[PDB]
Amino acid sequence: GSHMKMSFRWYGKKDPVTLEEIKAIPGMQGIVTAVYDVPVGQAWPLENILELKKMVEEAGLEITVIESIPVHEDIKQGKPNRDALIENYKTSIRNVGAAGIPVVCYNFMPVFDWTRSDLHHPLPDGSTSLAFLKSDLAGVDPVAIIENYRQNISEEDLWANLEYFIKAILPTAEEAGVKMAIHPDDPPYGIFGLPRIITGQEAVERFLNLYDSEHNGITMCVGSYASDPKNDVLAMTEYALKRNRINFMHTRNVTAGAWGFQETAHLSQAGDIDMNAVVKLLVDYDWQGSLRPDHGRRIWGDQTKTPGYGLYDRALGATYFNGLYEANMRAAGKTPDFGIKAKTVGTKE
Amino acid sequence: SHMKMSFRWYGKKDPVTLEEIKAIPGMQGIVTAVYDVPVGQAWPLENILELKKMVEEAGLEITVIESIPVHEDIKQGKPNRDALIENYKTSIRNVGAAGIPVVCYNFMPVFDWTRSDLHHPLPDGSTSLAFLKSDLAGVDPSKEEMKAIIENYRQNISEEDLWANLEYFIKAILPTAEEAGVKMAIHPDDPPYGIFGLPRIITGQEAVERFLNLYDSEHNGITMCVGSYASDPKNDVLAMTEYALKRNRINFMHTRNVTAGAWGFQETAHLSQAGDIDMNAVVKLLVDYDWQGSLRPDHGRRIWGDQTKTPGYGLYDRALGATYFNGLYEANMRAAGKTPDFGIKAKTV
Ligand SMILES: [Mn+2]
Repeated sequence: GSHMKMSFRWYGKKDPVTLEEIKAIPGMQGIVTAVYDVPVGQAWPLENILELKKMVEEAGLEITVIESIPVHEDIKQGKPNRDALIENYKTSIRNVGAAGIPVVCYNFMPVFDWTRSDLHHPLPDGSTSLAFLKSDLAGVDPVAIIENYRQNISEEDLWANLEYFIKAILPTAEEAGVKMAIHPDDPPYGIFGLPRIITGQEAVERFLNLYDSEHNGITMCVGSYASDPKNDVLAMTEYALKRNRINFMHTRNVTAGAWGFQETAHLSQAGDIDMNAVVKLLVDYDWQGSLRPDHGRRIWGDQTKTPGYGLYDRALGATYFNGLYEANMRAAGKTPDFGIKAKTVGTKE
Repeated sequence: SHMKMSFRWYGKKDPVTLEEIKAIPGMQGIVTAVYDVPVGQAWPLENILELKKMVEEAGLEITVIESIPVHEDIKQGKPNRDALIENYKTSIRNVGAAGIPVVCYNFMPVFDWTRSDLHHPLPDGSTSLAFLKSDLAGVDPSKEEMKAIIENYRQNISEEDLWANLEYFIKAILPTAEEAGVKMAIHPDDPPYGIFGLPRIITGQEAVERFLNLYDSEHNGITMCVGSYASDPKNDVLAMTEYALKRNRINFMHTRNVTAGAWGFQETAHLSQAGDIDMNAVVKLLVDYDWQGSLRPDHGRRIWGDQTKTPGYGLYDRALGATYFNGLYEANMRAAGKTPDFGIKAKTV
């Protein structure tokens, strides 16, 4: 039966936003984080991981998702030395299972993790936000790897590069008891001459099939998939739930059509995603995992640099999912839990 | 069946600005008062228009007026009351004379509310307002004038007197309010039971009916503050809310959360499982009855190093309140078949 742990992203010691503050978000249970002192491709030690955990748990919370044991471009590129990098991935996996963290979250997106044309695009209310202006700048080389991809490696070269990968790590993932969750490409389509393959329903279906197991699931990031209208998140989310292969939810809204795309407040009505439908769906399928609001607007004096990762609107995101998850739970004769063990401290009757 | 999510604003001197109040997803209405005519004297249109103007330019409207204060002398049924009830008559005239459809007021001797502690700690390390009975047991509440206003109430005004003093006031001002199109909504007493041997009468289901009945008319309404009434365990807010809804008698909604006991009470996060009120059931009611007027999340906790010193009127947890209600509303409207709505014209500029 259902079990959704409201979660927040936290970059660790050097985060603008603190655990004190994250904890104050009504219903917050999971911290979604990573090790940041180990170079990409290089293998996370247990101590790095337990350091983060000790901090997070003292704050009165738990790490429920490692967001991103990063994939070395060499691996993505399909270069001969991959196995070396892959064996390191296997260690990091083994190490996270060792810390008791249920899920690992990763992308297979070549040289770029995300693309945004404007980082302060105005919205109909004064708040800024990020957008992808299909017009602006677009159609210019970003000023060796890129040319490699552009020239040689096809999408199906990437499909085989990727299957090699997940075929290498999955048994390790299984023994650690860690659920992999592949993060869609963002935007979910070819740019810059680079290829993207994790982009829609057909790909989620081919990907899961790469290695048929729950240890091999997706991170349903509705705002990424829906950054291309060619995509319908609802049937995608459902297909994926019907199949038991969502291991992580992100839940940011986005407005889109043929013109490009722009991130908006989480509220279904502010963008093109019916967020109620999304969580109603998480409800009826007794989904068990974690959800993060993910990405916000710049509202108020918001001084967090690091892009959509300011506290305020992301917090205003979780409490909206609080209302959505709770109302839908009740509607179905289901009793919602938010992990509150005490209303008060020291008073009581 | 359209509920206009609103938010209280204190005029030009508020550290919370409308730029900020505007940025909360779905926020439409503002809730405000005039703060320069001393109390029982008349409210000049010059003073109200210039607040609407300040509001209407920021994208928001004035949806409801949080308090033209009834003067003590009116409440005490003193002889000089008619002069004061006069000014109050016009106050009602000027407000209708400026589009704003709801005036909210109270009938609570001596105090507008009483707490014992404005930084009581909660389990998540944040602080919130509490009223601890056992901590106000010791206390004995102009400064030398209040003394004998209390004495007057204590000794010479019984509940039934105060009921009669309210009766007068009501049939005095109620025609005026039907003549200006303004709807009166009375706040529950907070706490909803006597303290310091001072009477309170707007305290529960009984009071509601009797009050409603002084003037069986849709302009004679309550502000249904679930939190105020839920501060007494003896009360069933879900029943009281429904009761008042069948009579078309809700002219405003406050949706603050408390946890109560024989011990007193404390304000909590708006979220249900954090307090004692099932907000979902509340808004479900509001929905199931096609209610119309504005809802105001109330009293937020004190989180994220907020410094604003007014009661529970920082921006943050009040804002986290509102978008929790967005989610609770939306999810309920769809669970019915109705379609929700927020301030929302353009997704993008
Ligand atoms: Mn209130």
